[PDB]
Amino acid sequence: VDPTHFEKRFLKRIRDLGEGHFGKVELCRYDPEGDNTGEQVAVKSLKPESGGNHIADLKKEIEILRNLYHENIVKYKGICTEGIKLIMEFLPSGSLKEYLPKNKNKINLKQQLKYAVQICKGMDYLGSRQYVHRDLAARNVLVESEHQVKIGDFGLTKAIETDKEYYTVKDDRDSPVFWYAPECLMQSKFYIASDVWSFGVTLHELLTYCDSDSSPMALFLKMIGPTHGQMTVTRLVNTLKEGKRLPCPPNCPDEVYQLMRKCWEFQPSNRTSFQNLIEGFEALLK
Amino acid sequence: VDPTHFEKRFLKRIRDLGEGHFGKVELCRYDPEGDNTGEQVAVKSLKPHIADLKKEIEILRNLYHENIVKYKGICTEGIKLIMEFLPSGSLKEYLPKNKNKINLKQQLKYAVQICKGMDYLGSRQYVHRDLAARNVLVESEHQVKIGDFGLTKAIETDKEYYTVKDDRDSPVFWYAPECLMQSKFYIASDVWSFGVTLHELLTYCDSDSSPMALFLKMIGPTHGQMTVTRLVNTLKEGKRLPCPPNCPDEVYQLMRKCWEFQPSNRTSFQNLIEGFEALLK
Ligand SMILES: N#CC[C@]1(n2cc(C(N)=O)c(NC(=O)C3CC3)n2)CCN(Cc2ccc(C3=CCCCC3)cc2)C[C@H]1F
Ligand SMILES: N#CC[C@]1(n2cc(C(N)=O)c(NC(=O)C3CC3)n2)CCN(Cc2ccc(C3=CCCCC3)cc2)C[C@H]1F
Repeated sequence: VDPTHFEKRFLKRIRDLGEGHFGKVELCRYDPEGDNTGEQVAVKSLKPESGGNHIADLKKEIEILRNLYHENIVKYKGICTEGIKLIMEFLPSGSLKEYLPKNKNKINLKQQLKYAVQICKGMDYLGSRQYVHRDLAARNVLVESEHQVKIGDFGLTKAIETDKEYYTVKDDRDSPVFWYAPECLMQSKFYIASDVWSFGVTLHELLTYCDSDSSPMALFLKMIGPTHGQMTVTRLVNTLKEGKRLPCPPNCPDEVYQLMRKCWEFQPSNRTSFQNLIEGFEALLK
Repeated sequence: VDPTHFEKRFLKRIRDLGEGHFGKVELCRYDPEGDNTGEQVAVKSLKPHIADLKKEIEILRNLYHENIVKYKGICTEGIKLIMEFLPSGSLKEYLPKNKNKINLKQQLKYAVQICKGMDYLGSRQYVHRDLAARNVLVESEHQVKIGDFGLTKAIETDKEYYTVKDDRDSPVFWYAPECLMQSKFYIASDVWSFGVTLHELLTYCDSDSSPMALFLKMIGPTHGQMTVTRLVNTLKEGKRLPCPPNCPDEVYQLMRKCWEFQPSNRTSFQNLIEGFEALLK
């Protein structure tokens, strides 16, 4: 038997974990013994809908996650074929967005800096394999335990071609624009330095314990004036050009805010790296 | 009796003409004799904004020009703007239906009449911000009139521009790049919109070669959130609407001078008037 092969007849759906880009992540139990004793797994699959090659993109995402092995990347477990499904480990603590509001008392600055280092190690591993992530946000950072996080979704991940610095996207609809670097918004070009910008925003979230009233979206929309959505993105672009950035989170020491600010240099070439952030956080943790 | 006060009791509804920015323009007969003999008028009102309608009323009341739709008065209880009725409607409805009658010479005379109406508005220090074929009314085969001023704004003396930015329903496919990027409106922003409107007139307002259709073919039906950035980016690359079918190159060149990226580089309405008059000799 192939232990990465999950038979559909044994994969009993429990409930939805997430919805997004014409598909869903569901909690299922794999129960070949039929007694509710099998392992819980997270299952990604497309709605019957599909089209503008949603299938070829999921199949690419499967092949991406299958060959990633890092302690800060969610584990591939296998596939279910029929409309293919990606099977992953289930992390019952969910994302930082679920976990941090409930665990403020147990998660102090030292733990938040450790989680920051673990996200950066994950992201630097993905960069080392020539991938741009394009969706780095607290909602995609999963909690393994109070001491460990893992990057938990790869649905926008693209390979940068060898001898090229960026990937140009066509398919655009559902962009998380409040996490996107200016080159992504203005020119739909994604560099590794674009993942750093997003990392800066995800650190802001981590340091505000993912409070909905302090989310990047809620703070950017307070900043930017009367506007349509059609006009939202262009007003956001104009604010970033003038040099406005998310404010320092409450209780956030200025030395951590300075690391975050280096993520948000307007020009990709001027931004800090992931290895540089890891160094700066470890220095704070000594 | 004030001949600009219209009594609500004698304003008989016939039908709707259009809808926009949280209200409508209806056809009514003002019929104080109650025998169906009263004049037809166009009436702009809000559903149950008020302050902006009052400003629009005060702008139009004080504009007098052969190529600007005639203010007739108000109905007060709430307020309604009463305008002259032009039964031939907008260029968007008229051109498709009258291609046999309207040749290039007549299209160039409509172009001059729009430019004269627009340069009059400019000299009163207004920026229109909504110049499109759907807002140019046909008086007759030989005469057009700018027919709606609902987005019109004053430019402050010794300022070059007005910043909106009550922004949400912009006609983006007619907007200059300063309007898209910074929400800034100059007299030169109206020259860019005129360029798009001359494109519509020269294609006899065909839906399939509207500025919107043509720009979306060019950038893709992408997202709308991202639609406007992608449009900004395409105008930066230097791409413009193509030459309409059958449109001579020297007309197209005057059109292209409306679409210089920098406002300070765009043609004036006076230069457009003279360039066309030169073509009609
Ligand atoms: N990372 C992350 C967040 C998601 N997630 C994964 C898990 C997990 N493995 O335990 C999880 N656990 C919980 O919540 C626990 C119960 C609290 N949550 C995955 C992505 N989804 C959004 C999503 C959904 C669908 C798609 C698709 C895109 C294209 C292909 C088809 C599907 C992409 C992203 C949210 C959480 F489920
Ligand atoms: N210009 C122009 C186009 C409109 N129009 C005016 C006339 C007219 N005077 O004879 C007219 N004739 C016809 O159609 C004939 C029958 C073919 N058509 C006016 C604007 N409307 C959109 C519109 C509607 C409502 C609003 C409001 C904004 C806020 C205040 C309340 C209403 C703005 C623009 C389309 C045609 F009626």
